[PDB]
Order: sequence, then C-alpha cells, then structure tokens
Amino acid sequence: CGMHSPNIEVVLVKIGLQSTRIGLKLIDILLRNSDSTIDILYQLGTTQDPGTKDRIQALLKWVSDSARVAAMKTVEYGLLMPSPSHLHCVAAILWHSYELLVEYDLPALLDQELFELLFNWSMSLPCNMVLKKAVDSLLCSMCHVHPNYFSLLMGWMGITPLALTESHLATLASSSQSPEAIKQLLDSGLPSLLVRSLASFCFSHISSSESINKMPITADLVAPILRFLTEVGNSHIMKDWLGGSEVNPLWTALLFLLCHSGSTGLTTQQRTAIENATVAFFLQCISCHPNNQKLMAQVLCELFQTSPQGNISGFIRRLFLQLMLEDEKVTMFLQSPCPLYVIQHPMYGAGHKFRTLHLPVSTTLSDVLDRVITVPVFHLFHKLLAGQPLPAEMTLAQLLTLLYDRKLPQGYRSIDLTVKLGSRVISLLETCPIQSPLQVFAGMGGLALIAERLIPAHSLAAFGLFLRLPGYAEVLLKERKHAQCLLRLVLGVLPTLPFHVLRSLFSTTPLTTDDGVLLRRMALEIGALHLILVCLSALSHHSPRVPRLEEEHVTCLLQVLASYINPVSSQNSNALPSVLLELLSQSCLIPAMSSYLRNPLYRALLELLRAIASCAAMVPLLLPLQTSVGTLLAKMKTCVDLVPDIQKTAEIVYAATT
Repeated sequence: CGMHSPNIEVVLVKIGLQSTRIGLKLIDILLRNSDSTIDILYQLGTTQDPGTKDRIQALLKWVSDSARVAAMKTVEYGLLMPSPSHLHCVAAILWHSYELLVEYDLPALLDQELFELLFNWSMSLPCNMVLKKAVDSLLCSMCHVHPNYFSLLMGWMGITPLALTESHLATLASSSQSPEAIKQLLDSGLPSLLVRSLASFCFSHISSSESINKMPITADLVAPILRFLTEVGNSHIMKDWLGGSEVNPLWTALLFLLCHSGSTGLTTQQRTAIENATVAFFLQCISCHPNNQKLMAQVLCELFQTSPQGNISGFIRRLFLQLMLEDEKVTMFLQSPCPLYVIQHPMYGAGHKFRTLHLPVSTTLSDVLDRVITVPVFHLFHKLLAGQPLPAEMTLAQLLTLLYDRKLPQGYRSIDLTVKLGSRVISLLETCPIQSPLQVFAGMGGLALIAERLIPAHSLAAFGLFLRLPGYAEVLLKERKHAQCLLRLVLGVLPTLPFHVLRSLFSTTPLTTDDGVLLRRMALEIGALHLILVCLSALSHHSPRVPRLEEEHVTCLLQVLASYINPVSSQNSNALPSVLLELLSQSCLIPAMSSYLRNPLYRALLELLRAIASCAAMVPLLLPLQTSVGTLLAKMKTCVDLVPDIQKTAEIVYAATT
C-alpha cells in the first residue's frame, strides 16, 4: 500500500460514510479483526453525517468491552489488548466532536459506569507502558466532556486520611490537562492541600536537619508530585500563583533540603529524582514567561549573593550549566488542510493534518517549514492577525514579542499557526527579540556573582576574569551561539571572542562618561592589564624592561590595547590616572614595539599609535630610553611606499613627537 495508501484510506472513508451498517462493520473488522488505522478512525469519527452517532457508539462500545476484558483480568483478541494509539485516536475523536458543533447530544453517550470501568482499568496496570497514558487521555477527554464526572472523581479519593500511589497521581495529572478538569482541580482543594503538605514536610525535614489541614508526605511521593507541579505549571495563573509569597517557602524549603541535608535520610536515587524534577520545574516555569524569567534571575542572584565563604554544590552548578545555557524551547502548533509531512494534548489534534513540535526559539520559520509562473507557496497566518502572511526568515523570538504586544497573554505555552497555500509569480523583521532567561540574569550582573564563586587555555582563563566587569555580558550577548559555545568550552574565532568583546566594550564605553572611567579603574584594580601584558610577553617572546595563531593573538591584543587607550578611535588629560602610565613604563610595550617595527596588523598598530598620541598624558612614554619613533616610522613608511592611512598615521606620530 505504501505507494497508493492515501487512495486506499480515502476510498475507505467514502465507503464508510456511504452507509451506517457498512461503516459499523468495517469499524469492527478494523478494531478487532498503525498510523493509517488512526487516520481512518479520525476521518470516521470527526466527519459529520447522520451515521456519526452510531459510529461513536460503536467506538464507545468497543472501548467499554476492552475495559471490561481488562477488568475481570478469535474475535476477542482486539479486546484482550487494545492499541494505545487507537485509544488516543478515540480520545481525539471525542474531543473534536465536543469542540465542533455536532448535531447529537455527545454527553448523553458518556456514562458514569464508563468512568468507573476506565478508572479501575487505570489502576489495574503500572505506569511503564503507554496503555496507561492512552486510557488516561481517554479519561481526560471524557471528563472534559463531563465536568460532573471529574467532580465525582474527586469524591472517590477522599477529596471534597489519604493514600495515593504514583499511578493515582499520574492519572490525575494526565486527566487534569483539559481546561474543565484544571478548573475543577483549582476549585478543588487537592492542589492547596498537597502544596501545604509538602511545604510542611520540607519544613519538618529542615528543622530536623538543623537541630543536629495537614497531611504527612513520604519520601516516595514527593518526586512524582513535584512532577505534578511541573505538569500543572503550563497555566499562566499557575505561574502567577507560584510567583507569590505564599509559594516562595516551597522554593526556599526545597533548596535548603537539597543543599544542607547531605548524606531522616535522602538516598541517592530519590535525590536524583528530586533533582531532575526540580530541573523540569525550572525549565517549565520560565518558558515564554518574562515575569518568571526576572523572578528566577532575582532568586539566583539572591542565592549567589548569600553563597558561603566557596565551593558550589552540584545542584547550583548543573543548574547554571543547564537552565540558562540551553536555548528557550516553545511549543509549535500547525493547522493546515494540506497534509504536513507520541501522545500529546487534544488541543493539538491528531493525524498528519495537525502538527505539534517542541522546538527551540532561535530557529526561524524556513527551517521548521522545510522539516514539515504561478507557483504554490506555503504562508503562515495567526488567529490574531488578519490579512498578512509571515516572513520565512523571521525567528520565533520576534514572533513571540509580536504576540505579546498583540494581547496574547503572558505565559502562553503553545503558539498556533495556520498554513495556507498562496500563489507566487517568478517592520515585522525589525522588531526586538525575546529577552531570554540568560540575558535577563545577566542584566543585573549575575555573571560577576557566579565568577566570584568559581585552543589556548590562557584566553579561556582570562575570559572568566573579563566577564566579572559590569556591562561585559550586555555586549557579550550580541552573538548568542558563539557565546554559548565559549561557555561550553569554559565548563569543560573562539580565542578571539573573549578579547573581541572586551574591545567592543571599550569602544562602546567612552571616556566622557562615568561608566568608561569606572570600568578602566576596575580593570586597573582587578589586574587585567598585567594579565594581557604577560600574555603579550609570552606570545612575542620578549621580556619587560626590568629596572599563525600567535600573529592573530598579537593583533587582537594590540587592538584591545588600542581600544583601551582611545575608546573613540575604535578633560581627556586627567581622564586616565598616572598609575597606568607608571605600569606601562615597566612592561614590555617598548621592546616589543621596537622589535616588531624594525622587521591589518600594521593597520592595528597604526591605530594604536594614533590612540597613544591622542591622549596627552599617555604621550611621554614614546621617548626611547637615540632615534625617535616618528623619524623611524617615517623611514619605514618611505621604505614601504592603505598608503593614505599609513601617511596620515606617520604624520600624526611625527607631529606628536615634535
């Protein structure tokens, strides 16, 4: 069938929707006696005809028979075990029948006994296979159709002591994803009692470790119920509720539990479980939510500010290497009448005509559309935009900023686009991108805080010292991918960038403002000039005056020095202290300059010369300790004789020397 399968499925759909009896018979022989069967069931269930009610009745009768067969324990083989993909397809069919305007009374088909049967089926088997996920997606769709069914489900597990296994909470978290279920769950006291219980357990454990409506939570359920928190954090009002002072004890308690209380006893497997659940929670919280981004930035700055005086624990280290060093991932939803070529939420549809991806923000629309004369061309539209398409090279950060400026609520985890076919004959791109958690954390200088607590190797060692300066990260974040690659090389073009960011920061911070002089005096205090001078001494094989990659390194270091002397070149006399003058009189600048002269890089050296001649307080170092530099430079300029620049720089040096 692999060459003509669309034809077969289409003719099967037409024969099925010809009459009711034939469709019911073929449903029976396709379910009792693959992706294609999922598409067949979808097109049978969601297409509207007078025979739709009997078809969904047959589907419900089949799933009830399978639940019965699983409940007491030839034609019954399909009832001994059902395909979980078929159950997810039935859930999608019921969901799209509830969503679309149907002629029949859909909740009349749903029965409470079906709720009891599928609930007993759910606890009859463990959580490893996907059959539990399928029957739980069916439970979620049916309870979305019937809110009173979920309302009675709360009354079963003692909710208006308690003991819930991991499968119980798994079924509840799976079946709470629908808006009516999550509305009833917020209306129910189960989330409030669980967060109060886990906060009390954390506080009790902290009090026991530091001394060396409430309900006791054991050491096993806490990782699954933290995963419950991760799964419910998709709602934006959930993210706002987690941002209040009522919840903040959860954060502080979990951190004090997982840092101070080392190996009540925490075993390594459960510690890893809580560790991974907290990673998932942190990844879930700040997803497309700038408020959560600044919240985590403030929280991590407060933890790094009160770091003990020196070793960083494994959790905080891996959280730094994980949370803000991977690109932000958003949920992509694609609706299209044309074919576009795992269990997901029923908002995301089914079949190949509904697409759902979990993709990083940094990519553009051309890459996600490639992976999924009048010429038909794909065009992208939004439900909040009327009459204009979307550019192919526009990244998702720009789209997220446009939607957040277009009344889309903050924290909306899944963005939806419709693909249409237009004709081609053979402002939007200029918007600001998303801020991202990494740059938000770097906005208040958290990089210096984490540096204080922490290919040639000397450049990578000097990068950590260089990023301690304020304003370094703001100019560092201009190229995201290469900065992330450099941080990945730090944890354990590439050597040029730690100095190129310093040169650009020197050039963007002039001497006419307070930021430039503060940066220069902090560089004088922390000792960056000594490090770059001994690096130049080691690279040039020359010693200070005691009282192919190397060429690029020397050129870049000379460029850094030139941008340090004159920021405008890339009260000026008293803008720089004489400490730099007495420091440069000791180093190896003069002998290396004399060695290199007597032999881009020449252009950088001439820029350094006009920079060192531009500052009057930096002038008297040019006198050698007896040929002047101006006459020498004129001699080798006549020897060389680009040319107008060389002549202008030589004339400037000659004027400075005279």
